[PDB]
Amino acid sequence: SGFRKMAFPSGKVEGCMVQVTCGTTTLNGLWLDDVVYCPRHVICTSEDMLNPNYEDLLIRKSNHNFLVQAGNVQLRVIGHSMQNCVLKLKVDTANPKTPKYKFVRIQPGQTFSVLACYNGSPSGVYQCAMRPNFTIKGSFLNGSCGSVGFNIDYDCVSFCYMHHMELPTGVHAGTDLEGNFYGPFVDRQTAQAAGTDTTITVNVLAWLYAAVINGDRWFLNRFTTTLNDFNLVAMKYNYEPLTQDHVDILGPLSAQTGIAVLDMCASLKELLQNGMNGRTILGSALLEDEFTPFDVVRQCSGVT
Amino acid sequence: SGFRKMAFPSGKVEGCMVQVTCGTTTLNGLWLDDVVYCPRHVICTSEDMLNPNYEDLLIRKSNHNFLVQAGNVQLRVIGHSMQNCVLKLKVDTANPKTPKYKFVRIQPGQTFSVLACYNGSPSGVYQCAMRPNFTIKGSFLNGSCGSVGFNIDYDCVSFCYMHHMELPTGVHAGTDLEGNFYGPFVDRQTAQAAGTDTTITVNVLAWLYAAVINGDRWFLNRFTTTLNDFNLVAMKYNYEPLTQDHVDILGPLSAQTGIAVLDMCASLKELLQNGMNGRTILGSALLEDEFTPFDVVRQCSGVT
Repeated sequence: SGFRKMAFPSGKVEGCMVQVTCGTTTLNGLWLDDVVYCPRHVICTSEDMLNPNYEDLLIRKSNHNFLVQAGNVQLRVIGHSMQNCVLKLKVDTANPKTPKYKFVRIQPGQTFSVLACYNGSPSGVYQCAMRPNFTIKGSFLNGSCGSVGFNIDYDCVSFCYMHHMELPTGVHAGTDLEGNFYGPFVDRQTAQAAGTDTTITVNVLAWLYAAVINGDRWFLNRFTTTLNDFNLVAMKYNYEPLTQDHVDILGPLSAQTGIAVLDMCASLKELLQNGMNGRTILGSALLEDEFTPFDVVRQCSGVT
Repeated sequence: SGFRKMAFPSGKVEGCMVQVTCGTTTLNGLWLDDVVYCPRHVICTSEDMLNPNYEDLLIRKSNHNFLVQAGNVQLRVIGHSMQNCVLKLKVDTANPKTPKYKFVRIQPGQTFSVLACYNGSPSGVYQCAMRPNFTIKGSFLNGSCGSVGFNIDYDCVSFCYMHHMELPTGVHAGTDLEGNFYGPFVDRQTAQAAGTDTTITVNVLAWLYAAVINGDRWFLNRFTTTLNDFNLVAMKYNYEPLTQDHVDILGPLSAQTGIAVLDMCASLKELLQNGMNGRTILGSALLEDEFTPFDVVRQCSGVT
């Protein structure tokens, strides 16, 4: 029993982290096969970041200006190219620790593990969600850029995120591993405000199912609702609309607990309208939305 | 910026996890040098667990009855001994991935990372604290026994916990790596009730300092207090007493923020007496107590 905010084991990703230095900027790179992926803003001074022209800045850079260090050993850069907002540094050595991997672009509400790195060295691992406004709420200090987000399916690492930016509001923005930002953000130090950080309704419902499985049941009530009725209340509380697709995804948790998805929606509706009244659910005073239905099934079944 | 519940990178520990089978019981082992450490209840049927005599049960066990598998390769057991509540299986091969390590016995309030494992295979990593009642609130299903808790200091893994037991209340009990239970618990399926789960005051204070560093300041007030006055309120709210030792440990966070420890105690006192009034601190509606002062400094400075 028990239900924890749980990250994927980080070993396979730790084996991929390198240090990338260009001039006075040091950040992290991801070494897969004979390519090191890093934020293209490695080429920028903090002055450059105010209004960078990346193509023009890159003209002044050669392979030998990109210093790539894997532990205490230097990698030889034999080529470089810009793909969207990432640099791809071709090196002369294939990473011997390259895991099976994919690059995936996740949707808002999807969770992933972040391995926070400084100077190519892992400091910690935590679980995140892609927010409905395409930010993440991470823990990233100067030097953490190029830290990556990932899911693991048995032995295949799916890389979904690379850290680039902190907004003036202290929330985080980055790219997939093809260098495309999540949401409308750009790698420029400018007025970038996030939209509404809505709650990921399907994730809250999953986590209420996790609570029932684990013996926290006080919030179950005698009511049901409809998707349309629930969605009026969701809208009022800045929750994401619930779709039949979400109801379908929750079906296995519904089956296991014998609680119809719409009954659990009616419990959530009362919690929104009534509050927690100083009670907790799985040790939380607010409704947790950074567990997907897949996460709840995985953790409640002990997948490795 | 940002502050996350962060586990140590798990790679060094992943390299140590093995499967241990005795008869029909499979659980996890920790392979360091040529010794595999596992809960001695690997020798028990669920029937045995009601009233086990471990010495008597062990007489019927030989080296060849302990099946140790590291990935898909079998290890040869050349000896076995019982130390307190753990078995030490001597194997003929030193773990080639053995990290620098220590065995430490932590105090209540100390945090650590758990690598949850099933069948010798890591499923996830999360952060825990040793509760003041010597339980932990983990996420452990059948098969998770022998999963370990650890801290890392640069490249040295300090192992502090091995998972043994779930109490009927769904909280967790285990041993240090010398096989001594934390608290009064035993490896027997019997009435074992935990004492009061008090809040780790020094950890809450650390986390309020983390909040200030990260821009969450609404709870700072115009008041101060004394240790004796604060401690009357702590006692009323089932918080651990604060000692001058705790004040000393918080000194660096006091220095960095310019908030005297006793001023932060006065903020905590008002939060206890007034509640959160539906507000959050670092995304939490309750006061977090699973960050040590060392954890806050580490995460706020980006140690690797």
